[PDB]
Amino acid sequence: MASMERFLSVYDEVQAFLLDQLQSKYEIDPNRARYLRIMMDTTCLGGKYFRGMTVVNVAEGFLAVTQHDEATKERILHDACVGGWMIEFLQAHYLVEDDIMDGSVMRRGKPCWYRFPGVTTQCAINDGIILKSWTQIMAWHYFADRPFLKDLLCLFQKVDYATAVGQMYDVTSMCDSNKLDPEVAQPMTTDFAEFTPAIYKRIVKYKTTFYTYLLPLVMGLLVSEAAASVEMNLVERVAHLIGEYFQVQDDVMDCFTPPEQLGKVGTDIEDAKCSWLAVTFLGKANAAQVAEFKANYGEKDPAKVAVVKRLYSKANLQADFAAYEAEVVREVESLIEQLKVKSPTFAESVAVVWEKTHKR
Amino acid sequence: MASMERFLSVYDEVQAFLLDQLQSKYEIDPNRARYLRIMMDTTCLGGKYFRGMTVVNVAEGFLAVTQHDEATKERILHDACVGGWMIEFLQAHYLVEDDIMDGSVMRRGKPCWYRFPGVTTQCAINDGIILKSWTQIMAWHYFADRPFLKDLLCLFQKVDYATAVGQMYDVTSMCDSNKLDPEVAQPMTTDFAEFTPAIYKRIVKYKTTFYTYLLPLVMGLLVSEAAASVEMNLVERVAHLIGEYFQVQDDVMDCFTPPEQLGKVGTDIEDAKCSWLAVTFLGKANAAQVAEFKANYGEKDPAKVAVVKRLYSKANLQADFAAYEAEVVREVESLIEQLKVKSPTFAESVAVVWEKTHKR
Ligand SMILES: CCn1cc(C(=O)NCc2ccc(F)cc2)cn1
Ligand SMILES: CCn1cc(C(=O)NCc2ccc(F)cc2)cn1
Ligand SMILES: [Zn+2]
Ligand SMILES: [Zn+2]
Ligand SMILES: [Zn+2]
Ligand SMILES: [Zn+2]
Repeated sequence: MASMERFLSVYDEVQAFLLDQLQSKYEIDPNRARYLRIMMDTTCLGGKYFRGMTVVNVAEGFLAVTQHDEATKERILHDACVGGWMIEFLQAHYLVEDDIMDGSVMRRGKPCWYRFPGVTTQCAINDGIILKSWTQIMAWHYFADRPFLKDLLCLFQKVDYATAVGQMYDVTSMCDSNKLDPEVAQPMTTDFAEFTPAIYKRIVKYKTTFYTYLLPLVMGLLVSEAAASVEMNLVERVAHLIGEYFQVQDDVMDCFTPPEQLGKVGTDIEDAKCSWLAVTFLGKANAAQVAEFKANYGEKDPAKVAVVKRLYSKANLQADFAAYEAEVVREVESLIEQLKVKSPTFAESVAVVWEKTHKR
Repeated sequence: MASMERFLSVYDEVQAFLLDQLQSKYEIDPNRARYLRIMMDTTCLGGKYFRGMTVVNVAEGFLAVTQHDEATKERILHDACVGGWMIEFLQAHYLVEDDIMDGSVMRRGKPCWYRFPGVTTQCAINDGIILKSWTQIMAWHYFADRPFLKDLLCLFQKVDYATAVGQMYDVTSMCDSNKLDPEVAQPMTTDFAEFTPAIYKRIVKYKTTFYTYLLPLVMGLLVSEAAASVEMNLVERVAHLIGEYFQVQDDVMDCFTPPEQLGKVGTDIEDAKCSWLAVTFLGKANAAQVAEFKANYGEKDPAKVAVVKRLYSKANLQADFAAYEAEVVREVESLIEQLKVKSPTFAESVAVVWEKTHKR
């Protein structure tokens, strides 16, 4: 059976399970069950399922080299699908809540969930809570007797936490750290001293890389009972590297990809985000360019945003991007080679993850 | 050592642990660690700690009748405190998010967290996420080798989920169920058909009782390795009963307790909440009273709210409250007696929980 059709069938099975359990154990009525079904579909479906399919892909790689009964192969693949859906649902939780937090308008060419007329922020915040709770309901139901349950829950938990910490790093990235204070409304930075590569790296490493690359890889390993076939420090290093490159690409697209292709109108400039573009621009600009950057960044005024975009163009950031890209290719290939020592199979799965990221 | 001082010392220990772990493993800087410390204090401290002290109280009861080494007694009490703080932190998560969801202004005579000038909704939503993540970080750190870890995590998980489901029941309680639809903005009910005792019961049972009474009781049992000393169906029944009475009292106070004593200006009437008052009023009103209720309920206009309050006064709901109260005393005393068969000690802890609720 092809991997994606297996993955999507398991969504239907997991959906039915969660809703059936709401009716039998949580006293839900048909109308609220229908709302939750619609919310699940709208928030969990319609992306590429890269995260969840990674779990499946890693597991398939091991199946090709490991002896098992057919019923075991099916059980491992089912497990990988369930684990993949845990990660998709975790992502859906963070996208719902992040869209609310950020006042976002669109996501994948449709309105953000909270903006649906029959939702509202009041419900949406809670809907995003439920999305994450479902991850745990899935785990406890499908993996109850599994030897990996402990390690899976502990990992999931650490990744979730890392993500929320990353969210904090991101939403506070345009404030001066020394002025953070719950009692005092936060001014935007005037000096931009904290727009550095290392500070940027910390934002991206926590906010995206742990749940986008680390978790799918290591979950694939746990449902395969294969974690002792890898050097876990390598898996972390390669995850964080590829995840960083992914976020840089996202940052560049926010500014330069036409909205109809982006699925939204990008506002990182108006939001004064610590983006790869802003940090790389500041690492090469002259005094007058920095000054003009500071006069225009982090302002809704479209004239000011057009000025920032122009500054980035004239600064030939495309060439810094190619140079970053080249270095990432070196490092990711080096880590892939190192992973071949203990597992050629796992190494190949990381190669596939890298190709899918590097091309898109 | 007195229970409350033990409980509060453990807050300091758990705080230090979480922040120290942010620095050593999550790359946090001192300023963000200070924000998170302030957020933790502001959202977790300053209530009565009834929930968390219940875990401690149940555990102390068992210690008085069970043979242990002194180091075991200390370890059990430490565990009960940690488990109590998990529940306080879970509550803090739900109060942060609920205040945002509801546009609340105050909580315990201070501004809601999101309203602090240096917070904002953008941060606060995520801060509430972090509050719940800390529950799991505590559990995995302090209970890693404990035999109860599995059952504690699974229980916690089910309670959290029940709570979020309850939140949904509550925020949708003034809509007609058959019209729930994410695509269509939701009108307030005109008939109030769904303001019934059974529907009310479902709201309160999920939104409050599982995390306020069930979880503290059963966590006290799990850290005591005492769950097989009770009939778990009785513990559930008594939890849900006492929790329902707690919520009724809360509902009555929302309307009739002066704000300075309430710690907030109550808005259940303007918010069209399915309260105990609205449901009991509708179960005794005549046709003209129902009509006047419908013309005035769920409207910000202070004249209309004063009309609703007057309708409740004239309707002598205080007498229905006394009659409800009497029935709850019968039933809770009956359940307490039933709990005495397998555990007099646990029965006495439930009695204490009941007294603390019944008086306040
Ligand atoms: C051009 C060659 N090169 C650039 C770097 C670099 O570290 N850029 C800064 C940066 C920090 C964090 C990120 F996530 C992405 C990028 C390394 N080699
Ligand atoms: C007056 C004697 N009495 C009232 C009831 C009753 O069920 N009231 C409705 C109600 C439903 C749910 C709740 F949580 C609280 C209250 C039972 N005996
Ligand atoms: Zn965001
Ligand atoms: Zn972006
Ligand atoms: Zn609420
Ligand atoms: Zn209330």
